[PDB]
Amino acid sequence: RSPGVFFDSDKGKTHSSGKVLYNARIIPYRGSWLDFEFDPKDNLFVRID
DNA sequence: TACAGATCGATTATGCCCCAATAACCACACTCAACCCATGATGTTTTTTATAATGGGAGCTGTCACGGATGCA
Repeated sequence: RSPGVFFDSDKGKTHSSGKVLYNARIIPYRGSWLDFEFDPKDNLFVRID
């Protein structure tokens, strides 16, 4: 997978609602990784590694 | 005149003293280990060092996706 920024989605992970949870992803060539995530309550969350 | 026997003289038997090997039984012996006791060379362990030194992450891990509990807040 090439270094850069990629965006993804979820297809039925949250069975309670069935919403689509988009997320962003930063993967450098070397170094720590950065992720941006949504929630069913529509809130932004981050994750490192 | 025809027909008999009769003793010299030879192969066969049977046994054993020796004896030229036969075997067990007893006598004395050197050489080669085996273990030990040192001498010493090699090995192994302990001790100390006084300018000053005062908080790593070591390479993460790279990302699957079910279910069943589960411990909370």
